[PDB]
Parts: sequence; C-alpha cells; structure tokens
Amino acid sequence: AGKVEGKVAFITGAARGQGRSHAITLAREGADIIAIDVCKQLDGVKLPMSTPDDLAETVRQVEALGRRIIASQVDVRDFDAMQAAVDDGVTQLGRLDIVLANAALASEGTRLNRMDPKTWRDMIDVNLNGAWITARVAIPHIMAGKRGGSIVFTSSIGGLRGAENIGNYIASKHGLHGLMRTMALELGPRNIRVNIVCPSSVATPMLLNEPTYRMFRPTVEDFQVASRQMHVLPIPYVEPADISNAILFLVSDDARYITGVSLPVDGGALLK
Amino acid sequence: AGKVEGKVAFITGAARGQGRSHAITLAREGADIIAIDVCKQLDGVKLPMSTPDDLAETVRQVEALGRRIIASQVDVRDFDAMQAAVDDGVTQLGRLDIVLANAALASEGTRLNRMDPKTWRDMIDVNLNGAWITARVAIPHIMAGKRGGSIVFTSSIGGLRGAENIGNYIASKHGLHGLMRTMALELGPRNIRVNIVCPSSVATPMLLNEPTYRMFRPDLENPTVEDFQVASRQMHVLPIPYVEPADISNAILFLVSDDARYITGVSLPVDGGALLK
Amino acid sequence: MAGKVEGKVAFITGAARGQGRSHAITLAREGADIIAIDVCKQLDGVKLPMSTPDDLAETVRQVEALGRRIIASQVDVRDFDAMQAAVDDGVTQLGRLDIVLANAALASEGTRLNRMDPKTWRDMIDVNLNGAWITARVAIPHIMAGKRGGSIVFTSSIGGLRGAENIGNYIASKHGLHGLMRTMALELGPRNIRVNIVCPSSVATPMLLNEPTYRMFRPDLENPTVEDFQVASRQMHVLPIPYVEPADISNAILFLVSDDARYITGVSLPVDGGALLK
Amino acid sequence: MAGKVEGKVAFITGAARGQGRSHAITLAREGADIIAIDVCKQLDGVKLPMSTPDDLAETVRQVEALGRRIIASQVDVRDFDAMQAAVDDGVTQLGRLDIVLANAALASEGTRLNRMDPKTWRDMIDVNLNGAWITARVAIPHIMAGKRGGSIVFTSSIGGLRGAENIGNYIASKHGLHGLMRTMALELGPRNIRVNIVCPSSVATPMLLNEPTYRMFRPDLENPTVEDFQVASRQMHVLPIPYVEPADISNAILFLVSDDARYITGVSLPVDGGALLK
Ligand SMILES: NC(=O)c1ccc[n+]([C@@H]2O[C@H](COP(=O)([O-])OP(=O)(O)OC[C@H]3O[C@@H](n4cnc5c(N)ncnc54)[C@H](O)[C@@H]3O)[C@@H](O)[C@H]2O)c1
Ligand SMILES: NC(=O)c1ccc[n+]([C@@H]2O[C@H](COP(=O)([O-])OP(=O)(O)OC[C@H]3O[C@@H](n4cnc5c(N)ncnc54)[C@H](O)[C@@H]3O)[C@@H](O)[C@H]2O)c1
Ligand SMILES: NC(=O)c1ccc[n+]([C@@H]2O[C@H](COP(=O)([O-])OP(=O)(O)OC[C@H]3O[C@@H](n4cnc5c(N)ncnc54)[C@H](O)[C@@H]3O)[C@@H](O)[C@H]2O)c1
Ligand SMILES: NC(=O)c1ccc[n+]([C@@H]2O[C@H](COP(=O)([O-])OP(=O)(O)OC[C@H]3O[C@@H](n4cnc5c(N)ncnc54)[C@H](O)[C@@H]3O)[C@@H](O)[C@H]2O)c1
Repeated sequence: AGKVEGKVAFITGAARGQGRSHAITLAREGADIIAIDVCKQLDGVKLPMSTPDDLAETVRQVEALGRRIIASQVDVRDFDAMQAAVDDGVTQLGRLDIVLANAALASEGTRLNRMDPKTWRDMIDVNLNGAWITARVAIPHIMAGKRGGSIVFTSSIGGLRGAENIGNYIASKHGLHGLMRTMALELGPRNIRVNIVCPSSVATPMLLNEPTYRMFRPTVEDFQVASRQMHVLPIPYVEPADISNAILFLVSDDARYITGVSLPVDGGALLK
Repeated sequence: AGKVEGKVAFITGAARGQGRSHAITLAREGADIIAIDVCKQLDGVKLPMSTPDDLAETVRQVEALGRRIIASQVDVRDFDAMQAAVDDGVTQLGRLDIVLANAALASEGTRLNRMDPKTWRDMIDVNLNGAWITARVAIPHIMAGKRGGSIVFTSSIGGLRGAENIGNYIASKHGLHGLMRTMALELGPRNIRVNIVCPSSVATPMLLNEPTYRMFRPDLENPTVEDFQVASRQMHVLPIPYVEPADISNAILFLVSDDARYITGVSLPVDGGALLK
Repeated sequence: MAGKVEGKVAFITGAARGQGRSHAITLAREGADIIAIDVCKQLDGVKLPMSTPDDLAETVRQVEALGRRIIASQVDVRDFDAMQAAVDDGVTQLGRLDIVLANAALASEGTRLNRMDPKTWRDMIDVNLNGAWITARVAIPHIMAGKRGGSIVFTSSIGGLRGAENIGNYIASKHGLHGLMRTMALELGPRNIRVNIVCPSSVATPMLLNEPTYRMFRPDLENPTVEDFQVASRQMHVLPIPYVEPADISNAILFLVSDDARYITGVSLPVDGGALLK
Repeated sequence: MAGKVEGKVAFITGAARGQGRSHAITLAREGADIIAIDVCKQLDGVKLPMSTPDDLAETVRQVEALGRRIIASQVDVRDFDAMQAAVDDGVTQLGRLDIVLANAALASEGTRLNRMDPKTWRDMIDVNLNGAWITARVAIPHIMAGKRGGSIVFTSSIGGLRGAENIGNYIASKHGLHGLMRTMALELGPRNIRVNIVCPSSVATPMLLNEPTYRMFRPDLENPTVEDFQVASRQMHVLPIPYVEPADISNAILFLVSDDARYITGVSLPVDGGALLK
C-alpha cells in the first residue's frame, strides 16, 4: 500500500523537471495523475521550454508504473482551459485529492528600476495568478470528495527573501505565501491542508543553463563553486527528488495536521 | 526647519484617507508634493471612491501650509500616465526624494475557491503591479538627484498574515514584501532606502463603511460602527479599534527623516499589537 | 528490510513519557538504538506531576519489545557533568551517536512576567534553553567522531514563534532555541550535521492535559473540564482539532532525520494544525 | 517646545557608555529624567575593558549639562535585589517611571557551541536574557502604578533574528528577547504599555571597535585593521556603511517612546543598513 494509494493529484508544469519528478513519485506511491504543461515557447522566454513530446514522456513514465494519467497542454494563465482540464480529468479519474502548483517562469533578470511593465506583469501572471487559478479550478473537486486533501504551492527561498536582478520572480513568490495562508485558513475546516515548499536551487533546466551560470559570475563547475557558497550543507543545489520527497511527506498521513507552513528544502541557504 | 525641508514626495492615492494625511504631514514638515489619485469610480468596486473634488481638497490643504503641490488624476496601473505625472512633477518642482506607494483597492470579500479571475487579477494589478509602477517611474529621478531618497510601500498586517474572504488583497500585500526586499537590495548602494509600513485597521472610508461592519460582525443583521468597534478592539492588543491616518503618517515621517537614515528593508507594523495574536 | 534510521543511535532527552517516549519507540521501530534520559523526579517548585522512574522503565520496555537496545538513565539536563557522563557511557555501549532529540522541558506555572520571582524565571530558562544547549553540546563530539554526519532536532513550540500571556518564561526559553538552532546549523552544516526545530501547537501529553492548563485556556469558566478546554483549543487551531498526538510530532521528526530530508537544515517546522495562521 | 519625552522618566541599563549613554543624553535632551545603572566592573571571563565608575560619572555629567536629573548607580542586571533597590530609589527621587531601555549586555568571546563550556554559555544568557527580564520585571510595577501607560524597549541585534558562527550564546540570548518582548507586549498592552525591540546590525561603540572583533570579521587576515574590518562590514550591509552610530539607535528609540509611535507595540525594528536583507 503506497502513501497516496487510490488518490488523484493535479500537477502543473508536469512536462519535465520537478513537475515530472512529482508525477512519478506520487504515481510510484499509488496516485493517478492529472498533468498539465503549457508545452510551447512563450514570447520573451530565452531558454528552451517544454515540448508536447516532453509531456508525453512524463505520461509514458507514469503509465510504466501502472497508473493512469490524463495530460494536456494548458497555460496556467488560461482560466477556462484550466477549468476544462481539471474538470475532464476528474470526470475520467473520479476524484481529486492533491494539487501541486509547480508551473513557473524564471526571471530573465533586469533591475526593477529598469524593467518594463510587460516583463513584470507576465511573471506575476504566470507565477502568482496562475498558481491561484490552479487551486481555484481544483478546490471544488477536492471539496466534492468530502475526504479533505492537500494543496502544495512551490515557492522558492526567494519567496522568503529578496535577490537582486530577479525582483518580479521574488515578488511573485512572496505573493504565494499570502495565497497559501488565506487558502489554508479558508479550507482548514474542510480538512484541506495548504502548504508551501521553498527550494533553494534544483537541478532542472530552469537552473542548469548558461544564462544562470553567467548570473552567478562560466562552465557548470564555475557555477557549482559559487552555488556551494550559498549553501550551508556542502551542496550546489538539491535534486528534483528532494522536493518530491518533501511533498510526499506533506501529502501523506504522517503529515495529516501540518498546514499553513513554508518548508525550505535549501541546504541551509536561508541561514545566511 | 522641518524634517523633510526642501524635499519632494510623490504620493499615490493622495485624494483622501491616508494618502491625504501623508501629503499634509510631509507638507507641514517642509516637503512639496506630487499627488496622484484615480478620482474615478472603478468598475467592480461597490464603495464610493475619491472624486476630483477630493483631490482638489488635498491640494487646498497643502497650499494652505505654504507648500507647492502638483496634482493629477492617474490610475496606478497606467504605466505611461504614471511616467508622465512623475516626470512633470519633477520638472515643475526640481527633484524627487520620497515615494509613498499608498493607493490600493479593498477586497469586497469572496472565498478564493469561488472568486472570478477578473476579481483576482484587478486586485493584484492595482495593489501589487501598481505599487511596482509607482516606484519604477520615480526611481530614475531619485537616482539623478544623487542625494539618496526613501521609498515606502503601504502594506497591511495582511501582508504578513492571511485572512478569510480577502485573499486577493492578502496575496497582493504579501507580494509587496518581496518587491520591497529586492528594491532595497538593488537601490541600497545608491543610498535609496526602501521600507514598508503595515497598518492594522485605519479610520478612513476604506474601513468605516457598512460592508466592513458586516464582515467584522457576520453574526448581526445591521451591525453599527459600535458593533464593529467591539469586534475590532478584540483584534488589537492596545485598547483601540483602529489607528488614525495620522499614526501611519507619523511612522512614515520617521522613516523618511534623517532620524531613520540607516533603516532599510524593514516592515514596520503600526497595528496596536494585532500581529501578536 | 531496513527502517528509516536502521543502525543509527538516537540520544533523546525527556524520554520517560509523552513526546520523548513516542520518539524513542518510533525511531526504535525504524531501526535505531536509543540513549534515553529523563530526570524522573519532581523538581523544586514544579506544580505539575513530572515523570517517575517507573515511567522511564515503561519507555525501556516498549523499546526493547521492538528488538532494539536502549541505555536509559536518570539525568537532569541542567547537570553538565552528568549529561556528559550519560552520553559518553551510552556511546561506549552502543558505539556511535547519530541523532539528538532535545525534547525535555518544563511547562510554565502561569505567572505574569511583571509578578514572576527570579527563581521561576531562571529555572525555566535553565531547563528549556540551557539544558537544550547542554544536550547538543555533550552529543556533538560523538556525532563528529562518527564521520557520517547526523541530525539534531530541538523541540520548540508555536510559543517559540509567537508570544502568549501567562507563560512568558517558557515563551522566552523556546524563542532562545531558534537562535541556538540557527548557529548550530551554521556551525555544523559543513560537517553534514543537520539541525532543525519542530514547533508543535498543543500535544496530548500530561504537560497539556491537566486542570491548571484547562483553567488557563478557559478564564471565562470557574472550573473547566477537559471538554471545555478542547472547545477553546479547537477554536485556536485551523484544522478543527484540540491538539496533535505525540505520534504526529514523532512522524515529523522521523521525516527530518531520514534520508528523504537529507538536505533540510535550519528549519522550524510547525506541526500545529495551522494555529500559527491566526 | 516641550521635548518628545517632556516630564517623563526613563530607566536605562548599561548607561555608562556606548548606546546606553547615547539613549540617556538623547532622552534627556527631549525632556526626560534618568535612572541609570551600569555594572562598572570587569566581569570574569570578559577580555576587553568594560565600563568604569568614571564612564558612568561622564554620562551623569552630560545629562546634568542638559539640565535634567539623573540618579546613577553601580548595579549588575543579574542582581535582582540590587536592581529592585535601584529602580525603587530612582522612582522615589524622580517621582514616576514611564520608559525602560534594557540595553546592558555582554558580547560573545567567540567559541563554537560544540566546544563552549557551560559557564561561558550560562553567564551570557544570565546577563543578556535573564538580566533583561530582571530589568523589565523591577520597573513594570512603577509604570503600571502611574496609570499613564509607557514603553519598554529591549535592545536585541540582527543576531536576534538570524544565526552566526562562533557567537551562539549571544545569538540564543538575543533570540530569547523576542519571546520576552512578545509576551510582555501581550500582557501589558491593555494597560497601554508598549513593548518593542530594536535590532542594530553593528554599532560604533567599544563592543564593536576592537581587535578581536576585527579578527572575527576578517578571519582571512593576519592582524586586521579597523579599515579591514570596515571593508568586510560594509559588504554585509546594503547601505554603503560599515556600522551605525549610537545616535541612530537612540533616534529609533526616541521615535518608539514618543507620542508619534503611540500605537506601535510587539515590533522588532532593525536599524541595520539592510544587513538582514542578505
Ligand atoms: N530550478 C530551480 O532552481 C528552482 C528554485 C526554486 C524554485 N523553483 C520553482 O520550482 C518550480 C518548478 O520549476 P523547475 O525547476 O521544475 O523548472 P522547469 O523549467 O524544468 O519546469 C517548469 C515547468 O513549468 C512549465 N510552465 C511554465 N510556464 C507555464 C504556464 N504559463 N502554464 C503551464 N505550464 C508552464 C514549463 O513548461 C516547465 O515544463 C517552479 O515554481 C520554479 O519557480 C525552481
Ligand atoms: N483603511 C484600512 O483599514 C487599511 C488597513 C490596512 C492597510 N490599508 C492600506 O492603506 C493604504 C491607504 O488606504 P486608505 O485607508 O487611505 O483608503 P482610502 O480608500 O481612503 O484611500 C485609498 C485611495 O487610493 C485611491 N486609489 C485606489 N485605486 C487607485 C488606482 N488604481 N490608481 C490611483 N489611485 C487609486 C483611491 O481613490 C483612494 O483615494 C492602502 O494601501 C490600503 O490597502 C488600509
Ligand atoms: N504538551 C504540549 O502541549 C507541548 C506543546 C508545545 C511544545 N511542547 C514541548 O514538547 C516537548 C516534550 O514535552 P511533552 O509534551 O512530552 O511533556 P511531558 O511533560 O509529558 O514530557 C517532558 C519530559 O521531560 C522531562 N524533564 C523535564 N525537565 C527535565 C530536566 N531538567 N532534565 C531531564 N528531563 C526533564 C519530564 O520528566 C518529562 O518526562 C517539550 O519540549 C515541551 O516544551 C509541548
Ligand atoms: N555594538 C554593536 O555592534 C552591537 C550590535 C548589535 C547589538 N548590540 C547590543 O547593543 C546594546 C548596547 O551595547 P553597546 O554597543 O553600547 O556596548 P558597550 O559594551 O559599549 O555597552 C554595554 C554597557 O553595558 C554594561 N553592562 C554589561 N554587562 C552588564 C551587567 N551584567 N549589568 C549591568 N551593566 C552591564 C557595560 O559595562 C557597558 O557599559 C547591547 O544590548 C548589545 O548586545 C550591539
């Protein structure tokens, strides 16, 4: 009997990286999956974004574990598309227990006094408004099940402290802590727990790119020596599995009374 | 000589309430003022918003103190119009030292699992994106003055904790804390300090209205301001139902004065202890 | 099949009953041997019944029923020399030390800070904060000597993160733990020793479930019962529960000391039914 | 004008020099009379020279030059009876008590928490945390008796909000203040007594400007100068400064105890040049 046996989880940004890792982790532990990813290169985004074939690979991996998955290409900003995806997913699978609001854009990096309004607005829209949309379309289905459930937003240590050059990302992530606290207060009586995980740096294509290395100074090793200095434990970053394992704890029975919390998985970065 | 003698402050939502109080407090203490307010009833807001006459009253009170004020009707969401208003104010007045990001919408009250996406997004746009716009159009003029400056965002005890029914307002206010910390880090080396004040409840039209009394007293049919004050006093630790606009202006005056020259990146509650419980 | 702390040794203070017992049995179920201490006597001026030697003997029985070794002794966490002796003799017997759970504490007598005697203040700080430091201090040399890293968890409280009337000595001591935890996490992190805090709200143990506590929670009633207490306590939480179980705290600790939490350090993890949200 | 604290009386610990002296003169300039104490002795295990009786007389000279009254004496904040006698005697002589600034403290010598001996840990907690409680405890009855409310300000540190290696006893002690402050704010708020904390980063006093502190800031350097320290200290601030002046802390405190801050309580106000941001 897996830790989430028979449950259904809705996961955004499931085509690669942490989102994929959560999908396979929860599936391995007995959950069926409603997965979305935008699967397209958004205007103004520099590095390669997930493709449909990436999402199809998440699908093949979940199915290999013996679980069902309903996947679609949806932008978290498109309220009607998000509503249709979760609605169709619950129709297929019969329930909804867990929501992992994980989809996000990383900052291109501009001082806030230099940034133009579209660059600020789009980041807030994906990372904050899209996170609210994700929970908003899913909650009615969790409530209909009458068994409680779990919502986890992925924030960042930049949800708890500032950083130069990425202020739009930083503000979007701070906003998630407000969303998390209200929703935890509103849904507590329904036994739906709402928490945040705050990674420092995670080995995914969001981090492991030439533009990021430059922002830390350059090879990956050049980057790793500077990344290590940000951590207290002797690591450059954590693995997607570390975030998935924290999330697995939070959605399990063992964490039944934990709500309203922001859990850093950051090798001690917040300490300094 | 006053605490902000010879300086210039840009203040949003200056038509009434805390914005007007800030204008007159800083004007009393020697500053000239660039004042904006939307002065229009925005689609989806039920309570009466400030009028053009309201902004003209702020002007009259500032001019009565012998200070100069350049006022205009500008939505904080409107990047080009905000750019123009601050550019023109700096042209007329000569410099910019202080930015008070004060304009905001109150939440009408709707559970996050029932809220419409426009209701959610408009609130973020005014309260968070508009606050960013406010700072962004002003910073270049503060930078060019080469004397440093101060930027103060008005958050809320709702920027530091959640509350039922007003989660779009909560999220928007929490977002300011990250905008403030980033901007404090980026501008600190040029002696521009960036801080937040977090009021609990403030005696302005945003608080003192029947829909608010109902939200505080959902147990009663037609709650009065007195019924509201009972509930409100219970939220505070000091024996008060709310603070005055002047209490916020006084905290702001301290933060922008030489007495707070090395204070940056802080969130200062003015909340009668409400955050303690 | 290996449990989550298979082959490890945990030093647990306040192990005679309540949360400390629960941690001892949870970690033993998951493959750890235990060094367990508790003062096992009614301390001067403490008005709630403290653990007895029989209580500690019961923790021992339950740990040994799980097929694990336990070295248990009656030690006051304030007594540096005896704490040092206990841990040293325990490591001599078991061969290593991996995990430290600084759990022992006294609950507050409930006096306003402006009426409190200096002895009442000092003793609370000495047990809950200084004794917590002593606990880590005597253990860390053994963890380092093992060259495998390790885990230290202090038990704080939601009262380590916010204040409460009437219990301010306890509140101060618990706040102090967050500073202890942070420095220690910084100092020991390069050696792969993770250091964290758990912050329970209210936990179903004799520290909570006593008439003086029910009276403190219901100043509106003349003689409150446990049920009157549960009513108010449920209103203080966001999930509608009056308290968590010792097992909920043990399960959070088990996560934190396990490989699944290998890169978590410097955190305070509330296990609080959302109490901190309001 | 009347000053911002006209006619009020402030009890200030650690008044012989540095910040405590700056508070006393600043409040005096703004109309307050002063009850000042300082231990005025070299305490055992403290390496750098501490305040002397002559330092305290110099604070007295400055307050009296501003035309105010000051009752000054040599008291250790850890000494409950002596602390009670000082404040009782000061109130007898000056007529009332409105403001308490718990400012006295020891700076950590610098030892890893896994190597520190128990006296080194305990003495630091006893001065910085217990002594701060004693300070508020002996003063509160006089403030309450005035029925006019008042203000209590504890001086913490950015080390009350985050950890640092080598100074763990200091860090724990300052974190404990935030607990003391919160409970006291909750207990005294219905009486209109506000209770707050100020958190300086580094302040230009003998506690900061000394060769052992220089060495702590530049452990990379053989015999670091004050300039070498200022380079590293500036790196840790966000504003282009190496420290704040005692007057910066006094000015924040003046704000907090003035009518302009009448509704601010329970808050921790960093005066830190943005050090906490990174
Ligand atoms: N990678 C890091 O170091 C790091 C650190 C802290 C927090 N985070 C956060 O972790 C979460 C996961 O990111 P990751 O590391 O897996 O990065 P990633 O880029 O590998 O994965 C993010 C996924 O989200 C998808 N996505 C982006 N915008 C979307 C939209 N509008 N609609 C739908 N899908 C969209 C992308 O296509 C991508 O597949 C994000 O919240 C991110 O901010 C990442
Ligand atoms: N009143 C309270 O109890 C309370 C509590 C916590 C925080 N706050 C915050 O205090 C600040 C001041 O509010 P107040 O109490 O003076 O309320 P108010 O309604 O009296 O003043 C706000 C002003 O902002 C203006 N405004 C609103 N939207 C605008 C836009 N898009 N562009 C330009 N101007 C706009 C309004 O016309 C109004 O004049 C706000 O940030 C509010 O969120 C208020
Ligand atoms: N019960 C609650 O509601 C609650 C809530 C928040 C935090 N806590 C904390 O949880 C932890 C465990 O408490 P509990 O709920 O198991 O209470 P408990 O009283 O049942 O257990 C505490 C144990 O600590 C022991 N102890 C006390 N002083 C000691 C000393 N000087 N030396 C050695 N042993 C000593 C007692 O004998 C007792 O066995 C403590 O840190 C407590 O402060 C408890
Ligand atoms: N100086 C800094 O850089 C710095 C930084 C952060 C916080 N702080 C805090 O600021 C406060 C003031 O320190 P300062 O910088 O003025 O240092 P200082 O050493 O110049 O002043 C401290 C004064 O307190 C007195 N004192 C010490 N122990 C005492 C005791 N047991 N009883 C009575 N008096 C005693 C000393 O004799 C001295 O006169 C302290 O709380 C300190 O911990 C200082």
